[PDB]
Amino acid sequence: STPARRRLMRDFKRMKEDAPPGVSASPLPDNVMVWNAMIIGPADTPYEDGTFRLLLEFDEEYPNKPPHVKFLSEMFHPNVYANGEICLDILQNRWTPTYDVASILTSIQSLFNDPNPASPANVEAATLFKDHKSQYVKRVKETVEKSWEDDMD
Repeated sequence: STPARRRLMRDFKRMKEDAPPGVSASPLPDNVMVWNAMIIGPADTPYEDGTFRLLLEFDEEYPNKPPHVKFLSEMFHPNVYANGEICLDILQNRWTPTYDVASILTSIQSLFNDPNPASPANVEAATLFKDHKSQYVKRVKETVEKSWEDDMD
């Protein structure tokens, strides 16, 4: 046990009891440095009800240094790259030691309700969102279903 690991244990208590709406996460029973998480596609978005899973990997510099966060589920969002990585200042240059798993998950959750990034990670998704919003939704619906098939395996 170390400062980082204990902090992570505290982040876990908060998720066990006061877990924010639509977000859930938990460390492996044997390794607190690796966590699995899931964000339910928010309300009135084409992402609605999708079970999007992520992988968070921490180190001993936490919470001074953020964890590596990436989506394991196939995604179609202007802020999410092809390898599942996310473009979000909170996770990069704007990170603060006050953040925790909960806040990380909520901040990412919020992106679903605002596909308006300045500089997109997924350019195809950004363009389609502006030009052919009908197709964007069709594509987003496709990933929502795909997230459901994953669980069935």
